Formats: sequence, structure tokens, C-alpha cells
Amino acid sequence: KPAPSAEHSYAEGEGLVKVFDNAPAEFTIFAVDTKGVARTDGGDPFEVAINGPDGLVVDAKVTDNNDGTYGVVYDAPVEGNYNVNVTLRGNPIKNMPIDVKCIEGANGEDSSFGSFTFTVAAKNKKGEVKTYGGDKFEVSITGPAEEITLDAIDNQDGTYTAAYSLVGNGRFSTGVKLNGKHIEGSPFKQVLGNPGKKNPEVKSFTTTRTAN
Amino acid sequence: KPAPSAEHSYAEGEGLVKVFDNAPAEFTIFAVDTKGVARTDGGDPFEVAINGPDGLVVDAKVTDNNDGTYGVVYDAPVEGNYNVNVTLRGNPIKNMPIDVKCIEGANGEDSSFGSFTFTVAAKNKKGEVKTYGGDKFEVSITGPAEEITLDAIDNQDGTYTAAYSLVGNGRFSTGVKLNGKHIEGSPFKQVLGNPGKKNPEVKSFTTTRTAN
Repeated sequence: KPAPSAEHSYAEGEGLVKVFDNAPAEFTIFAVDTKGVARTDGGDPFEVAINGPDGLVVDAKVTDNNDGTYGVVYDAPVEGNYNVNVTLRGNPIKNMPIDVKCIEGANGEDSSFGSFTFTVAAKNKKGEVKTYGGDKFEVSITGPAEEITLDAIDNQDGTYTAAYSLVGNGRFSTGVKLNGKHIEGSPFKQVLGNPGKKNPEVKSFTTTRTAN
Repeated sequence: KPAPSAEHSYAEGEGLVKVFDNAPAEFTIFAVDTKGVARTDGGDPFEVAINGPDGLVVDAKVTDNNDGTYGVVYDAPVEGNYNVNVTLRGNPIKNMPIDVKCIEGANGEDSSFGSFTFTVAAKNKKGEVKTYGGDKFEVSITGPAEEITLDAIDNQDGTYTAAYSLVGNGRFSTGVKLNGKHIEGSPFKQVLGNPGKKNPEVKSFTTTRTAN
């Protein structure tokens, strides 16, 4: 007997906040009654009109859960603004319509690692931190690098920086020394991709760079 | 018969260029005869006087090599200027005396890695590098950290950076996700120090950060 109310019904979900062009946008419609109490079951007529960039008309998929909740899923394939309007028998429900921003999404699986850094803090012979550079700083990356770039940098404030890029699959080990001695924790080992996928023709070799 | 000459004799070595306060300064005196020809044997009376900071008088250890060359080794324990003067009979040899700069040297073994970063370029569904951010970027570092700090940073230019500090002998696994999916190569193993000397009391735990 409790009938749905446009004024009280409302929608919530990420699909109404921020959307990406490469993944489905989802949100939920919560049917509420004239009185102001959540609806107990389904069958209420809610429609969803979504208009995207350059007159795109998006077809939202609405699923009646039979709880008084309606799950909405829709694709937004073109970066831009998407006006979403959930109506109940033609009347916009609470906080509708709503403009929803869609941005180019990152396809996670297509990203890879490559660039890395680390900083090193030098201490003097008494155990006090240094306040200037001038030490022989050596960084030597051993591994099956297809491609490798490495810079050993004296920052001139008692700290040193290694900045490097790696392309390849395998086990890498980076020896870091100050005036001929390994720092605590060195060598720092890192696995890039999967060792088993290493090109057979590419063996492990050392690349050494030094400051001062 | 060939006799050594102050005017032609000369010295060369890192101990005359840059000295560290925690490593012996070494150089060689090249006794050259009166005609301009290297001395063939030893026994010439070379004297080394080295004056350091705040009136310090340093004791050089001169070693006759018996081939016209004399190895000099001295300690310069306080940073500052060290005036070195190699003489032969009261006369300074060629290019003497010479002021030499002593700087505080890093004790590599008492130094450490201060921080680490890695950067990932996000790619859209077209396979091109994104030119802005907004993706959910999650970074988790799991292992027996004695100390750890971490941040997952959206650089707002299509790339994302994990920035962290780590103290602890161990194997660490780092999971990096962009919009809920591991990037190629994630999770990946890193090793700092030697996992075998892990204190059994230090439990392996996860630290997670998320941008957007």
C-alpha cells in the first residue's frame, strides 16, 4: 500500500560521483514512500535517462532487486559530462538530475614498473650525519636489463640519490657504496616482472655509475 | 753519480688533491735528477712536513721504494686545510708547498637508505599514456618492517608514485594497483639487507595507501 515518492526517493553510488571511460559506472536507487519510510519490495516504475558528450544517449541497465532498491549500471565511453536523471513516473527523484564527470580511466593491467629512485644518508666516522657531499658514491645494478638508465647523484647536503629506469624481466641486485663500503641494507634486490619470462638471449650484467 | 734535484722532483697522488678525515691520504714523491731524468734508485733525503688545522702537526710515513720513488702516507683526522711541503735539503720540490682540502668522509657502513620511490605511467584503453590523474592508485608493502612510512601519490599528469622509507632485514612484497587491478609485474619482491637475520619477534605486516 505504501506508494513510492519522488521527493523522498534518492540515489547513491560512485556512478553519480566520478566515472571512468573504461569501466562500468554503478549506483543504486533507494525507493522511499510518501510517508518517508524505505519501500519494502520492488515493482516501482523508476526510469534512468543519461545524456553524455555531444548528444550521446547512454542506455542505463536497471535491475529491480525486490528490496526497494534498484541497481543501475551504465557505460560512459567518452570522457566528459554525463547528465543522469532518475525519475519516478516522470518526476526527478531527490537530487536529480545530476551532472557526473567521466574521465579517461587507467587500464591497470597495461601499466608496468620502470622508473625508480632511492636516497642515501651519509654519516661521518663519529656516527653523526654529514651536512655536505664529496664522497665517492657508487651505485651498481646487476640484472638482465634489456634497457637501463642510471644516475648516481651527490645532492651536496650529506645525502645521495640514485635515479634509474629498467626494462626487462628478472632479478636485479643494486650494490650501493660510500667510499668503498656497502651501506646498511645493501645490496637492495628487486624483481622486475617475472624472472621466467626473461629473453633467453639477455643475460645478467652490471651497470655502475659513480658520483665524485 | 746522478744527484736528485729539488727543482725537477715532484709529487703526485690523491693525498695532494682531496683528502677524507677517515681514510689515509697517499701520494708518491718522484725524485728526478739534475738533468731532468727520473732517479734510478733510492736513498735521497726527502722530507715531508704537513701542518693541519688549528696548529696540528701531522706525521707522514715515508717509504723508500728503491727505484727513485717514495710512498707517503699520512692521516688527516680533522676536516680543514692541510699544508703539505715536500723538501730536499731545505728546498721545496716542484709545486710545493701545496694546500690540500680535507673533508669529512662518509663511513659507508654507518650510512643507510633514507627513502625509496617508484613511478608508474597510467595508460588509457587506447594504449596511450594518460595526461592527467584521477585513477584509484593503491600501493601495499608487506614484510617484517622495523620501521616503514608510505604514500601513494597521484601526480596529476598521468603518472603515480609510491614514496616510502623502510628499515629492516627482510623480503618485502609490494602490490601496486590502478583502478583495482595489479599492474604488469605486481606484486613484486624486494629484499633489503639479509632476510636470514630477521629478528623472529618482528612480524610481517602490510602497510597500504591509496590515492583517490
